[PDB]
Amino acid sequence: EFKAGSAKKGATLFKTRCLQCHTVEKGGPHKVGPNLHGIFGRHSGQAEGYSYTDANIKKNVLWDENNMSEYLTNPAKYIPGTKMAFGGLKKEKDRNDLITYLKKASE
Ligand code: HEC
Repeated sequence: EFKAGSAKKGATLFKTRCLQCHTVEKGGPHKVGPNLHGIFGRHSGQAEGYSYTDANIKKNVLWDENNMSEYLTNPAKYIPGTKMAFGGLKKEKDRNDLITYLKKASE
């Protein structure tokens, strides 16, 4: 259950845990994983110009703060077969902080 946290702390988490694989700016490149602009309020597997695993598309989840928190804890548990699956963001406070940042940065 997402609770708004610190966008400042979330930005640092994004830099150290996500940026190696993702950009978030509008128009940013799909460097490894997809650019994340517009991710909230959108179905999984829909970024224009990115070939996802079929698994990520067929999960058929419409992203919100709560299901993204579950996903980020362990992506392969939520979407079996997802590619380049990172290790997960384990602490609830860290997920809350990251999602607080990502909601802003991705809009
Ligand atoms: C590379 C080793 C990654 C790290 C580190 C993180 N992510 Fe990731 N992400 C990666 C890939 C290759 C993909 C696509 C997977 C597929 O099976 O096709 C993803 C996907 C996501 C998604 C879903 C995107 C969508 O449905 O359009 C999100 C929301 C996401 N990633 C977020 C995210 C965040 C916030 C990270 C750090 C905590 C993180 N990613 C790390 C590859 C990699």
